[PDB]
Amino acid sequence: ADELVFFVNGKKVVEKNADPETTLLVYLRRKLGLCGTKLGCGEGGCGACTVMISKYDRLQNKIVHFSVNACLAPICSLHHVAVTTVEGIGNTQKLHPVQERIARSHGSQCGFCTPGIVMSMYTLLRNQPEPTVEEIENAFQGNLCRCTGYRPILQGFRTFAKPSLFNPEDFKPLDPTQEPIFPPELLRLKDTPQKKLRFEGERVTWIQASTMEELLDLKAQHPDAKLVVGNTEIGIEMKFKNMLFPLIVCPAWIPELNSVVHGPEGISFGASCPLSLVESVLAEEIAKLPEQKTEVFRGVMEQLRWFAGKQVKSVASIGGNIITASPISDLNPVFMASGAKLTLVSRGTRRTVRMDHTFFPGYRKTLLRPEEILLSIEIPYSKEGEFFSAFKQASRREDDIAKVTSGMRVLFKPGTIEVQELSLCFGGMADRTISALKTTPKQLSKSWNEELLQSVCAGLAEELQLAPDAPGGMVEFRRTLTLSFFFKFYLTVLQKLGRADLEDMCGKLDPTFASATLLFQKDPPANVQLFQEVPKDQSEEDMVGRPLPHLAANMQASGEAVYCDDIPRYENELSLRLVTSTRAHAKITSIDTSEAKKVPGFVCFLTAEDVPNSNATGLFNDETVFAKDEVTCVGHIIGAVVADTPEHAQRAARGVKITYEDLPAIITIQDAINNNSFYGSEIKIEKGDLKKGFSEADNVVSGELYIGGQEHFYLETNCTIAVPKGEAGEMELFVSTQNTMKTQSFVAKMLGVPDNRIVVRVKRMGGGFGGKETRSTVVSTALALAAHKTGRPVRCMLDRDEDMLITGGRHPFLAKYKVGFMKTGTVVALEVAHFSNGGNTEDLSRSIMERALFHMDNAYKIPNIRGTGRICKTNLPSNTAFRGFGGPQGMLIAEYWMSEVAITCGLPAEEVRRKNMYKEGDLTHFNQKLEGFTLPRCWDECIASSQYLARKREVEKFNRENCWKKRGLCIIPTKFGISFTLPFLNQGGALVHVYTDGSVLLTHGGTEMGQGLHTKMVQVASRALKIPTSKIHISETSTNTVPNTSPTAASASADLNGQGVYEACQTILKRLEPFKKKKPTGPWEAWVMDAYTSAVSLSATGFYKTPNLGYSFETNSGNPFHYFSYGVACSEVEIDCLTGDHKNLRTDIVMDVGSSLNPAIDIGQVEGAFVQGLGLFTMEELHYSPEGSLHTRGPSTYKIPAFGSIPIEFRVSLLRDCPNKRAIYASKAVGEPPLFLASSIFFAIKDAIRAARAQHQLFQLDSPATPEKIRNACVDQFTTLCVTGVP
Amino acid sequence: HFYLETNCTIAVPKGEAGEMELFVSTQNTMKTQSFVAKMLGVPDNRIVV
Ligand SMILES: Cc1cc2nc3c(=O)[nH]c(=O)nc-3n(C[C@H](O)[C@H](O)[C@H](O)COP(=O)(O)OP(=O)(O)OC[C@H]3O[C@@H](n4cnc5c(N)ncnc54)[C@H](O)[C@@H]3O)c2cc1C
Ligand SMILES: O=c1[nH]c(=O)c2[nH]c(=O)[nH]c2[nH]1
Ligand code: FES
Ligand code: FES
Repeated sequence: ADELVFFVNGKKVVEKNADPETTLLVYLRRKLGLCGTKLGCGEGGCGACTVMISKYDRLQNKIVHFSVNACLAPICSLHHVAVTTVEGIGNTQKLHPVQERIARSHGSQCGFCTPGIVMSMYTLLRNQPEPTVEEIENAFQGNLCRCTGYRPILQGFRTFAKPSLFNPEDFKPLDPTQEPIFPPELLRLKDTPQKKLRFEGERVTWIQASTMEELLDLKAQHPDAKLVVGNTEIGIEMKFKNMLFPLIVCPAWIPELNSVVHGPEGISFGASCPLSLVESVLAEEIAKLPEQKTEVFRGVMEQLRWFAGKQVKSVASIGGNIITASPISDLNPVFMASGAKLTLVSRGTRRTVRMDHTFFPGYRKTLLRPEEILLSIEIPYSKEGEFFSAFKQASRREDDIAKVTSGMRVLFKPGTIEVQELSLCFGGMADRTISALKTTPKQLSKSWNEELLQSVCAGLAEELQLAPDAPGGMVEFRRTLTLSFFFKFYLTVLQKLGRADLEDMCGKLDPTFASATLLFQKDPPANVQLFQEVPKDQSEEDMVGRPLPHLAANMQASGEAVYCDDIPRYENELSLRLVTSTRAHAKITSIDTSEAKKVPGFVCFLTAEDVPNSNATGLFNDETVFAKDEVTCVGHIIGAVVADTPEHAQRAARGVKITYEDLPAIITIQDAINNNSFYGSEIKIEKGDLKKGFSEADNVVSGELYIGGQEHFYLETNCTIAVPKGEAGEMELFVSTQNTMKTQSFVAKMLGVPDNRIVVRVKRMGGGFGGKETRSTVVSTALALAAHKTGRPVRCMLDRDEDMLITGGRHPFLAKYKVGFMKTGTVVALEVAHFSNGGNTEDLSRSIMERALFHMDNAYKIPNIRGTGRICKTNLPSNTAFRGFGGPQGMLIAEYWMSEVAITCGLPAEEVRRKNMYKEGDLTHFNQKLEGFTLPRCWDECIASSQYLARKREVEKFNRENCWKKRGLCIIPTKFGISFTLPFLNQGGALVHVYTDGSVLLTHGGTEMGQGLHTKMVQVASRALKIPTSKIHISETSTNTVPNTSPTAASASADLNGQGVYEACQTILKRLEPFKKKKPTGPWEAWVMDAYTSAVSLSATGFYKTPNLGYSFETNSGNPFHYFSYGVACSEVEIDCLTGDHKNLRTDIVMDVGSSLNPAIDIGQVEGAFVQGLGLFTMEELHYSPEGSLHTRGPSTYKIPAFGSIPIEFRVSLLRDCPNKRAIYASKAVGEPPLFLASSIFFAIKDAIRAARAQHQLFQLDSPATPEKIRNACVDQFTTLCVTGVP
Repeated sequence: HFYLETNCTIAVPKGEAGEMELFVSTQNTMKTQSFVAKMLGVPDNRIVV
């Protein structure tokens, strides 16, 4: 047959024309309208699309439940399953316990990741109603959150395992009998045989094979037929590498491919067995068998720990990993090292082979005949005297791709330490899984000793060569890991020989080496959140300073919260796809749309010619709407395809052929320096006498620092819907933007209509972080144009790869410093030259450099100082605002030379920082006076609560007692100036209505992006009006309610909009006063109705401007900032000197947020900002080709912090008794200032590296301090052999 | 009356907090809002006409 039949939230779906290219995510959202399930990446790395599948498993004979990525699940694989989405488990009328707890524990900020995380936790509970803490963490290996810093999610969910921010005693208990029935029809159908099915789409035919005979017959007659089991590789090939397999066969149903059989030599798994099943089977075997027999099983398990997450492992098959034959397979090295036995079949044939180097003859090839399939793999029992290790080092532990991965096996002659067999196999060192076949033969009959160690390392260094040009780079690191992994195996086998009672023959392990061989384990988290209770006397209805949950948290947990692309399509709505430059700098010689036009549903291709009025856009009017004559970066938008559906728009975009003639490209900061290519002139702040300071200085240190940029990775990408109204040029846009005003202005200028025709509406964003302050408009303008031209609504949401390529990021910085200082650590002179890479338009680049210069002091009084900045103009995507806006880059440079001062003086870093710190009343280098300077309080509190001094003693002891792991510890302060650097942007407006039922509709210029701005404004309005928050509502942000709004940026939006709201409320109260006087007790509703029937206006605007701002670079005078934020963080790390991996052991933060408007939201901002900083300085790296093409375009390669990344002990205190009388209700801004405090981790790492270097001098550590950079800096016997040589 | 356009309403539920937006051929936005809000039992502030 040919109908596809499945269930969704208990409702039967019958699809009569299933297309094999249709994903479950698209089917749920676009066909069924269930938009709780989100698109975050389309490549399995984010979990935002997580749903649960239930089925009756014929082989285990029972109902099973597992999680999947809907973005990679073909609907054609789902016949006779039952899907559950976030909508299926609960809603705001009756929240599931999972939904309730994540909301109430402040686990949801922007909300875009919340459904997927809910479904991960929900699936766990359906499988294990009483999970462990570890099981809970493990449920989320495949889920990302960019806002929360993960802490609150795990803390809320810990309640399921085994003053306060939330109260777990009010959480309703779980009743598992109340979960949805497994669809009774499906149980009835488990008693009918499966028949073969065929589904035909636009391009692809899918056969769901029911028997082995059908599969073999098919592959005999049609060897082209592409096997799909999990689709976790094929889905990537199709979506990202434009590969089309017109015939697909799915064999998942076939019993022989799903069998597990225990044999004498090992356990045989059907090739279609999911990795989840391999894991559960091997775990039971390992628990029950002798250790001597499970060495290989434990190797596989160790790799599967770090293999994707639960969603991928539920459907990814063991045979699929093998045949995919990726160079970076984590399993094939283990299978090759252990000689695992593979059975291959075709119609009428059967052969068995042992995986060895022959199995993989070439890039992504096996020795399978085209008509052959893999039936089974036998993973072997280990023998007496046979030992096994497996290793993986990546950029991040959880859900990442191996840089190097390995399986290692040794067999000893019985009763000896003499080698009978030795196998070292590697991924990530060639275009296939390889064996070190030259090195290992030579060690046969040798004893396991130092000479074998040295011989194998010399062999590996020669045998596993990498060309300077090898894909992925990091050749020194990768080579170093092969030797380092072998060292670990060498030491591990010594220990294993030990436990076999042969310690006399091979050494005992030196106890300072034992930590080298430990398998990773973190430890259960311990968290502390400290904040100040409001006064005893405060009304219970006054929520200012109380930890009120985000007003939309319940709806976010339930998937009812509406983001742009969740808005239903009009019946006549069209889809837009942007077409971008594949050259960094080139002339457009021609455009050929001939193939585009043949795609069904194609409407038109828009280019510069179609722009009605002006093609000049961007904040400084130096950008094109659409390229004209030349392209100036890879990612430069040339045009936009308009089609009926996003699929057809994508296909048509591929048929737009562009011909180019290259022009000289300027890529790097050095390129731009050499070509004098800059945005405007040098910016400079200077004070005192540099000549004099350097002459007075006992010591002078010079150096440079490079700081990599950063992708925002808002979980919701850029999105616009433009709705033309058909009259008078009127158009309404629904946009994920922090900047309604510029969106409106830019659309209006492009169309050539007045601003009064264009309305921009923002309900909420799934994150922004500065990325949607300006760069959102490159989508909005294109969609507006399409809508105008067609007279039809048009929509575009970027795919993650498009968004990462087009919209830019944080500015990379290169700095050259020279610092003068006394032997006491007192700094007397500093000169810093900053360079940033701005890319191909000015955008905010100059203002970012100004803030970096304003923060080049960090917390330190420096009497003689000079900083300069230059913004490089390059052929790269334009970089823009990212939370911190140049602050983090400025301050990291300051801390970097400060670290070298302390080292050079031989004084404790904390004493050097402390004695250079500003004091109350000092002037900054830009002559602003520091009043209400709480930094010393933050410092003293942090030093004391973190027990910094005693912890220094423990770090020193650890470092003396361990050779191959080291700890480091650092405490870092910060000062962060609050207000836009452009004075007039420090303004905000509100509009309030009171309706005659007493209910209040509030709006302001600020946009909700997960920071809890609307929540705070409601708290504010409720205090100002003296009514419960329940009577006040904010529905959205719009240009036609509050005009001329600044972007929601500069951490200032609650300050500005708070005042605006407060003033609007004061006007209403003034009007109600006479009614209050006449009816002093009679309720609010009676005053309102009395005012109304007296014809008194119940609508008011409110407005605020920050007073007394305006700095001059010419005179180094005037205040850029209204006040400053302050905080301190102390962090401890433990590095792996052999791999570059590290654990974040503990972080303690004390943050001055004034009198917090909402301590729950403010702690959440501290934690979220801190963890983005942690990413910036230690994990997140973008790579570009020499020709300026971004390689890094999804979560597979761009590694943001994961649940497993965060400090194990994570303590956050908000400073007590520090009212800030010049912001709303004595609060301070919080969004950006905490981010730089994650430098504490960077400097703790730097400390640990210094200890490692003393073990095996102002060494260079650039940002980010990734495993590559950490490992490479830990110079030893192994790095020496890999960088050039001398054996 | 024989208005050439008869009575007509489009009601668009927003799925959040009882929020609803109505496109109406009416001389009386206020009473439309009131009457909808009262029928549903939500505050006036959720209902836009
Ligand atoms: C987010 C993410 C993270 C990942 N992480 C990792 C990781 O850490 N390590 C790792 O090694 N991989 C990783 N992968 C790769 C992928 O998950 C594995 O390769 C998985 O095992 C592929 O299995 P599948 O059943 O989904 O294969 P499919 O995609 O269905 O098929 C893959 C290939 O195998 C073929 N095939 C399948 N079964 C057979 C058979 N019996 N005989 C012949 N050919 C067959 C198909 O024709 C196809 O060529 C990751 C993928 C994703 C999306
Ligand atoms: O001074 C600032 N101006 C901005 O426009 C902005 N944007 C941002 O994210 N931070 C800041 N800071
Ligand atoms: S959208 Fe499916 S994993 Fe990201
Ligand atoms: S709350 Fe998790 S991505 Fe925003």
